[PDB]
Amino acid sequence: GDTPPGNVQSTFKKMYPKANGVAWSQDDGYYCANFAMNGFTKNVWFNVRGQWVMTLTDLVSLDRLTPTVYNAFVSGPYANWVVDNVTMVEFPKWQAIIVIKVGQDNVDIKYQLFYTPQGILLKTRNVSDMYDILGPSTFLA
Repeated sequence: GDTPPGNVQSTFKKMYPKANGVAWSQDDGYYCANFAMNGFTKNVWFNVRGQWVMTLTDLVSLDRLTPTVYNAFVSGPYANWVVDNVTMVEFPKWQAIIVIKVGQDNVDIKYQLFYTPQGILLKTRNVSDMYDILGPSTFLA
């Protein structure tokens, strides 16, 4: 991967002092650190001032959700869909978002479901033919 700017690396090392195997890239002017920490894959993003802008943690499955978000999922329209991924998205200022990616056995349709921590389904997006679906363009623009 890329070599991050020193100021970005400095902040990252304070957040995640024990991280290893970190793969760095950039998109839309933000820098992303990809790595595993205590059993979970993380993508941690920074701006050019070395300030943390978001962290995305791959929770993988519905068992990792709070009851509140779980209960909302199982009572909503996608309750019986196949869950491909579950991502927790955290920010310095904005409220966290839980992104559940769902599909159906035997068809290629995929949606991202954007839930609040209180279990409100804010919006969904078809991501069947989309790439780069958890970057700055999704959350920071």
